Amino acid sequence: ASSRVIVHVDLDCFYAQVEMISNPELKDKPLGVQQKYLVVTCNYEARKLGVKKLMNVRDAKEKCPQLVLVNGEDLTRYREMSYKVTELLEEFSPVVERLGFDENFVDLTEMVEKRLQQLQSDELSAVTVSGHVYNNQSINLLDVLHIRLLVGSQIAAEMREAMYNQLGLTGCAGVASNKLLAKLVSGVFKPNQQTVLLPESCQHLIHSLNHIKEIPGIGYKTAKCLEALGINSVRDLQTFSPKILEKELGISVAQRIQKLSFGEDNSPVILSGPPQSFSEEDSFKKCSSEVEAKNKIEELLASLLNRVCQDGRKPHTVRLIIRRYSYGRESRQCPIPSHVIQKDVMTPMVDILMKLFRNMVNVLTLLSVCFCNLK
Amino acid sequence: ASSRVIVHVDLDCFYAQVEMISNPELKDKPLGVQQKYLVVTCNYEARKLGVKKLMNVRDAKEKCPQLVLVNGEDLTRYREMSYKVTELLEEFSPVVERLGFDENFVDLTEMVEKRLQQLQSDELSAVTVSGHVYNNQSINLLDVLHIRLLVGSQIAAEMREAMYNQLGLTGCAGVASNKLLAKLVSGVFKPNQQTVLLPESCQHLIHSLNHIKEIPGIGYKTAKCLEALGINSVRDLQTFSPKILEKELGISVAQRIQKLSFGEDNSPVILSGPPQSFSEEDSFKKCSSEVEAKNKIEELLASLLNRVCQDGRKPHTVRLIIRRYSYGRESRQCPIPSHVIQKDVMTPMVDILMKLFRNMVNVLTLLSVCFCNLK
DNA sequence: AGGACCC
DNA sequence: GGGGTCCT
DNA sequence: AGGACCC
DNA sequence: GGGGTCCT
Ligand SMILES: Nc1ccn([C@H]2C[C@H](O)[C@@H](COP(=O)(O)OP(=O)(O)OP(=O)(O)O)O2)c(=O)n1
Ligand SMILES: Nc1ccn([C@H]2C[C@H](O)[C@@H](COP(=O)(O)OP(=O)(O)OP(=O)(O)O)O2)c(=O)n1
Ligand code: NA
Ligand code: NA
Ligand code: NA
Ligand code: NA
Ligand code: NA
Ligand code: NA
Ligand code: NA
Ligand code: NA
Repeated sequence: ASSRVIVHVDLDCFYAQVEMISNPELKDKPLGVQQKYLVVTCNYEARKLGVKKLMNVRDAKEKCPQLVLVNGEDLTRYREMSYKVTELLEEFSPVVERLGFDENFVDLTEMVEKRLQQLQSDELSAVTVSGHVYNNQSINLLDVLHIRLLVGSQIAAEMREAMYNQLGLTGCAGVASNKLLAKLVSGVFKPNQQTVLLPESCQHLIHSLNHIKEIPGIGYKTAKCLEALGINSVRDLQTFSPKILEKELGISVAQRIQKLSFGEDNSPVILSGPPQSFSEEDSFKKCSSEVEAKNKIEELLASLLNRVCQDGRKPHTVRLIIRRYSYGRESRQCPIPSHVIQKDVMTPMVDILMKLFRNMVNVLTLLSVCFCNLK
Repeated sequence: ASSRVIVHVDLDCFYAQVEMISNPELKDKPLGVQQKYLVVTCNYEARKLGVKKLMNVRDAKEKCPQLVLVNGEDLTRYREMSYKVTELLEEFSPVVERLGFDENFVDLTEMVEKRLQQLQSDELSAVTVSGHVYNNQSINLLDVLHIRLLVGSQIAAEMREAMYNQLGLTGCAGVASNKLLAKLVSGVFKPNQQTVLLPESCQHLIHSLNHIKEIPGIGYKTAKCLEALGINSVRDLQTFSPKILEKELGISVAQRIQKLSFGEDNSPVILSGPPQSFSEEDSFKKCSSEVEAKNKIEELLASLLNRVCQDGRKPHTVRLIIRRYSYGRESRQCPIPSHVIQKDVMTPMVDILMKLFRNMVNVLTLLSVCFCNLK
């Protein structure tokens, strides 16, 4: 009757798990993936040693200091295994929303309902859960809603088995009645495990968070904005005057995060499909030097156009983005001339981006190109 | 081989022509439609007396000063006859782009081609033009392109006959090979006439303009921006250094208006379909007075919601817009809560718009509401 | 959210 | 004036 | 064009 | 870090 069953799939240590598949010799050698001076992520064969995501190399390294590092500044292989996952999930139900390269929501409502359509009266008593149940809560085989959530978790365990048999990947699921809760209950047991949340334990999940910043939807800026007003817990946010919430953020944000704080989230799962933009990015110590920076720009374009091509679609807008020292980024944008779309192409393309460059740079700590408006 | 046939349909004195249909007694009584202190438009039974569009009432009136005026601040009847026109044109070819309440582009390419598909070798010599030919230019019955443009104008004359037999409306057409030129050649003979432009007279059309501001695409601001640099004629704009054009407007605008200045326009005719927004607007002497201005806002909402309803679709964003004395307008915007979409509705709606109001008004010459993001 | 354009 | 469209 | 969010 | 999404 309008209650949903959503699954939130979230792969373990994604990048490190691609590097290990490519290079067995890194199988339980404690592994971190390197981008610039950061350990962007590391394997659980390494996490125990107090090595954390986005930890300094020097820090990550003093700990360990044989832990092993691979460069992961080129995201090609990760983007490619990432879409294989969504594609796999799409085979179950077509409505798959990506969050990042490693998270997916699937709306399982239509599938739970078909399955249960499909059972005799007896085989209805023997419906079992698969994996964890949040807060060790008792199942009631007569609660139409518990019955679905368990069938949910049966699907999830199938999605997980398949991600492993078909892509050699392990990870987590959370089943629950909306995206917020599903995203939250997928982390309870890590790393290669899954959890289902029964409606009666919703407040327990929600109140188990220590910081409002842990709510998907509330950011760094938002949080410190609430902290300023004296709102630190989920309950502070629950009990707090709508009128005061409006006087800081707008009725847009104010009414939405308050729902979030109660565990209430109506957003549907959206079909991501193909991406709305391809971009490429380079970051540095400084730069400033028109001509190489034309280089740096040349580099991004060569790689970008390869990617954009295969897709099949074509993009009708280019973007240039920069950063100074000293964020705090600045962008210029323009359409991509008709005849230029047909495809030669780099030559005329660089001219573009380079005027675009001059419109904000006279007399730089990052450069990046984006193609968007894909048709 | 990739050359198009576009028709640009543009109704005479649109509003005044709706008022005359509703009220015969205004048939050749020299008629102007009034909005506030302006004559927004007047009939040709009145234009000869040097009465012009957007002329003061006092001015429009000293001239004439029995000319007759009707209020046209409520655009309901005009919007309704307007869509009947597009709908009529849609019956010919489905791809109709609106410009305003009174202009339409139809791409006739597929239809000219079918018709000519459809003629015997003889009946190909007897293909005649219908209406004017721009610059009295000779037709060459062996130029595949003249042949189409004439078939174009045969369609246009049918569209016009039909607008008159079916809606009692008269107006103009221009046929030509792109939107820019079609829009330009439709005005050559006014008011109830049509013109076709053969490719050989394109420069004659283009150079017959006196100000660049007369090019559809070049505005008030743009123009005075070029005037500043010493570019006043179409040819000044033609011959003028791409590099200098970029240093004022961007490679976006710079490369596009230069094409325009040569008569070159690749933009396809786009299917407008249903509108992307409904708005309502009120303008005044001053205001300032929270409570009535809640009135003024109440008014717009009552009318807006009526309109929005019938459509069938529903809007997921509301907008509030204001203006000060003293443009120079200021807007706030927010989504329209899920449960509120279902539809009661004014009550919760006003609260919205009124906070939105306070976010820019402390301690006003126009107020208006917009619903957009229609799904 | 503002801003360029078009009627 | 009283509306619209797209782009940034 | 910038800005909030997410990985 | 190196990417993404939507909204204003
Ligand atoms: N700010 C961020 C956040 C994440 N990632 C990357 C690194 C991870 O490999 C990956 C996917 O996101 P997760 O947050 O799920 O991080 P992990 O998958 O690495 O870890 P885990 O499941 O162990 O928590 O994308 C990144 O580069 N920069
Ligand atoms: N700034 C403007 C421009 C136009 N209109 C209105 C008045 C006209 O009735 C109509 C349609 O546009 P046109 O520019 O074609 O103007 P007309 O149809 O009035 O006149 P005409 O064909 O005689 O030139 O919309 C308006 O209200 N405000
Ligand atoms: Na399957
Ligand atoms: Na968060
Ligand atoms: Na989220
Ligand atoms: Na017809
Ligand atoms: Na113009
Ligand atoms: Na135009
Ligand atoms: Na468009
Ligand atoms: Na969306």
